[PDB]
Amino acid sequence: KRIHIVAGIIFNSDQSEIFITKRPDHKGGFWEFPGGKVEAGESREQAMVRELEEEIGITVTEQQAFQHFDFDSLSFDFMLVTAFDGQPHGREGQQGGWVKIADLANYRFPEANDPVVKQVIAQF
Repeated sequence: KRIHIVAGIIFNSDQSEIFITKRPDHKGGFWEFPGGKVEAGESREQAMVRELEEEIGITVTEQQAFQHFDFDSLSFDFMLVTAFDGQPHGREGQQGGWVKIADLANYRFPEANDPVVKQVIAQF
């Protein structure tokens, strides 16, 4: 049985910074691209837009698939979020950082996100 995860690289207007979040150490301890599970009556894109509402307070208006990752069954779709309304905040009690792309390397991410962290960095 499958589960499907969407997650977001939330970009500022210059695309020099991304918004990144850390959950109350529920059970690990790491920063992550905000997201959640896609529900049975919605598309990926739909789920991500909704999730960034719940998670972070923004209304997504522009996004684009960035990278997909599969694991043995577990489906991960990362998108680019380039325009939104609202300004993002930790709406669910999490830590939120606006972090210079330069500096992204500086933070601890679960291994799942590492290739995405590096792709963001490579795509300056």
